[PDB]
Amino acid sequence: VDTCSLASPASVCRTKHLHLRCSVDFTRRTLTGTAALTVQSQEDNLRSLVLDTKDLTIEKVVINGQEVKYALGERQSYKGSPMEISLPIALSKNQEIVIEISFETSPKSSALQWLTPEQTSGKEHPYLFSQCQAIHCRAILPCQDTPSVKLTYTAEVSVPKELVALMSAIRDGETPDPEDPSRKIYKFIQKVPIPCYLIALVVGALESRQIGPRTLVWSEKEQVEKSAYEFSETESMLKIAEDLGGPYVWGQYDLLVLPPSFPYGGMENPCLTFVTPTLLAGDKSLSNVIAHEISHSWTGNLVTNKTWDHFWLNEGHTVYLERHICGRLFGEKFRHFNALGGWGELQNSVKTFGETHPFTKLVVDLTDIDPDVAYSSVPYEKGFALLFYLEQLLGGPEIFLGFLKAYVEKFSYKSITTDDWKDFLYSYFKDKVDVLNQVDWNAWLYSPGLPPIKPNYDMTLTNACIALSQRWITAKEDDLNSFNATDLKDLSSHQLNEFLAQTLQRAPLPLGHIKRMQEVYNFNAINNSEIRFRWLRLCIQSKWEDAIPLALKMATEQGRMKFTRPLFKDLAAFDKSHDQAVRTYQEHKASMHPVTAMLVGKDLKVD
Ligand SMILES: CN(C)c1ccc(C(=O)NCCCCCCC(=O)NO)cc1
Ligand SMILES: [Yb+3]
Ligand SMILES: [Zn+2]
Repeated sequence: VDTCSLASPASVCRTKHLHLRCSVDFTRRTLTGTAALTVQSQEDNLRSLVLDTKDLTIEKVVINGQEVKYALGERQSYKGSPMEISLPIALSKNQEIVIEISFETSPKSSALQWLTPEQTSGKEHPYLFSQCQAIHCRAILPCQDTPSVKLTYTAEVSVPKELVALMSAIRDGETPDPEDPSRKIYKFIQKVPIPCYLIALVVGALESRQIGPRTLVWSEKEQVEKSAYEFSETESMLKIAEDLGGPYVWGQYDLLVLPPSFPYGGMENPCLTFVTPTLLAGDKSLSNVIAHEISHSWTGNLVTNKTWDHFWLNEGHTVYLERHICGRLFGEKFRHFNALGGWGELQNSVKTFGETHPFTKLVVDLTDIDPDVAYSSVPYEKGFALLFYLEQLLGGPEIFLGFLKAYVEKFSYKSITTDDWKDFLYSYFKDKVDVLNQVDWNAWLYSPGLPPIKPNYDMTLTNACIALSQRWITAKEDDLNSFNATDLKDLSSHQLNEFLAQTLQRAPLPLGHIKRMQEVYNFNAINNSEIRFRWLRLCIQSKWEDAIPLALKMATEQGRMKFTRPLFKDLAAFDKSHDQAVRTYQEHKASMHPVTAMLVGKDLKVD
C-alpha cells in the first residue's frame, strides 16, 4: 500500500489505459477535457472505486453511455481529494470497463506552471509545462496516482494553432482542430506501460532540431542552436546505456529544453526528457544530467519503485548506471572522481538535515509527508554508495553490471520494493551469500546518517582539487599574493566545480580570501550554473555584500530548485541580505512554479 495515494490500490483494480482528449486554454489557465480510463477489476463483485484528484472540477462521469454517480471527499492537503465512483454494474475479477471523466484543472494545479509571454524567451507567446513526479499527476487528471500501477496512453491535445504540444509519448500527427480553425490538435501514443508520474505535457512556441537518429531537441527558437551543441553526446550515451541495460524499448528519445523556471535539472518523461536550460554551459560539461535521464529508461521507467518509500531504487540505480556511462565515455578514473564527489554531496545532506533525521535513511516512511518537502540527495547518493560498495564487495564493476542487466530484465514492466531488489540480489549472487551476509542491511537501509562503510575511491583526478582548496583554506593574509590565474590552468570545469565544492564544505572563509579569489580567478564571469551556484554560496556564507545582487539574480532568473532554494536560504541567513531575500521572494512568488514557490516559502519561514 502506497501511503501517498488515496485511490483504490492495485489489489482492487488497475488502470490499463488512458485516452486523454483535452484543450489548453491560456486565458482561463485550465486544461479541460475527458480522461477515459480502461480499468481492470482485480476483485469479485467490484461496485465502486476511488481515484486521486487535486483541485479538479469534475463535470461528469460516464460509463457505457450514461452518467454515473460520484463523490469527492474532503481535501487531504497535498494528497488532494479522493473521488469515489459508483459503477453501474458490478465487475467480476479481470473484467475491464472504460470510465470517461470530464474535468477541468485549476489555474493553481500543482503539476502545472503557466507562463506569460514575458516569462518566455520569445516574448510573443505564452507557455505551459507539467511536472508530475512524484504525486502531481492527480492535479492534471483523475487517476490512481501511484507508481504501483502502469498504463499505456493515447492523447489528443487541442492548442492555439500558433503553438506546439508535446508529451511523454510518440508524436502521431497534427491536424487543424475540426471544432475550431484557430486551433490545432496534436496526437500522441505511449505503447509501453508507464506509471502515471511519467505523464507529461508542454505547450509553447517550440521548434525542433535533429541531433541523433532517434533524438530531436525541442525548445523555443532562442535556445535551439546552443541546445543541439550542448547535448550532441546523447546518441553515444544511449548506445552505451543499451550495452549496459539491454534494449532501449521506448523508440524515440527526444529532449525538451524548458524555460528557466523548470524546477529540476532533468525529468525522465518517457520519449521526451525535460531539462533545465541551466545545463547550457557552452562546453557540454553538464551533460551527465542527460546520461542520468537516459539511464531512467531502464532504472525507473522500466523497473519502477512500488511506492515513493522505495525511491532510492529508481534514483540510486540511475546514478549508478549514469556514472558507468560517464566512465565508458571518459575513463574509470572519471567514474571514481564523480563517485567521490557524490560521497561529498551525501556528507553535505546529512549535515544539513542532521545525522539522526529520518530523511537521511535510505528507505523512508512517507506517511503524512509531502514527498517535495522531504526530497534531497540522500536516495541518490546513499543509494549509489550502497551499490558501489556492493560492486567492490562482489568482485567489481563488470560482475556487478551483469547483476544490473539481469535485475532490469527480471523486473521490466513491474513495480517493486526494496525487498524485491534484495531478494533478487541474493538470488543472483547465491554463490556469494557469505559475503552478502557481512553487509549491515539494517543500518544501510533503515538507519539515519552516513552509511556504516565508505567504499574505496580512486583519488587521481580529485587530488588537484583538494590541493588547491587546502591551499586557500590554510592560507593566511600574507599568502594571498601567491594565488594567480595559473592555479586553474590544468583544472577541467568539473575539477573547478569540485575545488569549489571542497572549499564550500569549509565555508565561511575570510572575506579577504573571497575577495582575492574573485581578483585572481574572476569567478563572477563564469556561466557554468553549477560552478556559479557554489561560488555564490561561498561568497554569501563568507559575508561578502557585493555578492548579494548576484545571488539574488541567480535565485530569480532561474528556478531550478537545486540552486534557487539554497541561494534564498543562504541569503536569508545573511543579516545584510535577509530582508531583500524575503521581499524578493514575496515579489516573485505569484510568478514562480507552484512547488518551488511553496518550498522556498517554508525555507524562508514566510507566510
Ligand atoms: C523518498 N522521498 C522523500 C521522495 C521520493 C520522491 C520524490 C520525487 O519523486 N520528487 C520529484 C523528482 C523529480 C526529478 C528530480 C531529478 C531527477 O532525479 N531526475 O531524473 C521526492 C521525495
Ligand atoms: Yb462474482
Ligand atoms: Zn532521477
